[PDB]
Amino acid sequence: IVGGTASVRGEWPWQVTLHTTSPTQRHLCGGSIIGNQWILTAAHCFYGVESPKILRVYSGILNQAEIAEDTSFFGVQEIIIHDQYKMAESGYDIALLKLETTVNYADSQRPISLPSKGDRNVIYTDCWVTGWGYRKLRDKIQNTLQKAKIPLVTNEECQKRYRGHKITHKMICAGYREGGKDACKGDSGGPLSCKHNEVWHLVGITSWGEGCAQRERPGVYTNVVEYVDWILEKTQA
Ligand SMILES: *[C@](=O)([C]([C][C][C][N]C([N])=[N])[N]C(=O)[C]N1C(=O)C([N])=[C]N=C1C1=[C][C]=[C]C([C])=[C]1)C1=N[C]=[C]S1
Repeated sequence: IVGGTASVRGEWPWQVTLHTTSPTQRHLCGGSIIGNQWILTAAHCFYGVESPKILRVYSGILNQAEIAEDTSFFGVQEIIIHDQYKMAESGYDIALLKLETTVNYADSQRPISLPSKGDRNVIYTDCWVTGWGYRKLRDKIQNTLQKAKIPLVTNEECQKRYRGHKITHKMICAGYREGGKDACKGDSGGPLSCKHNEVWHLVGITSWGEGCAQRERPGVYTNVVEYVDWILEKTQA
C-alpha cells in the first residue's frame, strides 16, 4: 500500500494474508473472508501454482512477524479460478479458495458482506484499500498491515487514464488524480472495503495498475458486485 498508514489490530477482520511455502514460506497475496470456509481473492495470484498444497491462509493477522512455524493456519482444499480469466488486465481476475477447515469467527476474524445488485447506484464515499504490499515500486512486503482511504472514480474517468486498455463494467477503479495513495505489488487479492451505512462492503478486489500511486493512474479492481451470481454458484455444494 502506498501512502498509507499502519492499521489498528482487528480493524479489517476479513483481511487474510495468503502465503506460499515454495521454495520457502513468504506472503503471496491478500484475500477476504466471505464465508466460514471461503476466501475471495485475485486469480492472477496463482500464476505458477500447480497445487493448493503449498498455500497457507492466515487470518486475524496484523504483523507478518506474528507468523512463525508454530502459527496456526488454514489449508487450502481447492482453488477456484473464474473460467473466463486469462489475465488481470483483461478482467475476470477473481478466484475462490475453499479452506480445508472452517474459520471460527471472532473479533479478529469475521467475514465481509458482499455487495448487493441493488447497490450499484450507491455512492460509496468511504472506501479503503488494505494490504501488506509494497509502499512503492521495487520494494518488499511490509510487516504491519497498511491501510489507505481512496475515492472511487467513474469507469469513464478510468478509461481516460488507461488508453490501450479496455476498462469494462466488471472492473472498478479508485485513486487520486494526483496519485500518492494506492495499492501495489503484494496487495493483489486484497479487498476494497467501502463503508456505507454503518456497514462494510467488499466492493472490489485489488487487481492491477500501471506502476503504483502515479498521478492519473488509478488502481484497478475487480468489480465484485458483478460476480455475486458466480460466487453463489461456485460456493454452493
Ligand atoms: C499484486 O498485488 C499487484 C498489485 C498492483 C496494483 N497496482 C496499482 N497501481 N494499483 N498486481 C499485479 O502486479 C498484477 N499485474 C499488473 O498490475 C500489471 N500491470 C501487469 N501484470 C500483473 C500481473 C498479472 C499476473 C501475475 C503477476 C505476478 C502480475 C500482486 N499480484 C501478484 C504478486 S503482487
